Amino acid sequence: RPDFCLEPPYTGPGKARIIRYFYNAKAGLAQTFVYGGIRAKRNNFKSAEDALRTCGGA
Repeated sequence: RPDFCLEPPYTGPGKARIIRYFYNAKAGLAQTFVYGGIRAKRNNFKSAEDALRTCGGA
């Protein structure tokens, strides 16, 4: 699994409030979180399906 998949979601320093997805490795599912609009970490997807294709495991 890529190493970023187990990291907590990162809102970042931006003031926006955009709904993104992170892979929740303990649930084995994607979950939504509020993203501030700049300086994303890599556990940050536009869709559940992208989070699972990247992070869901072989």
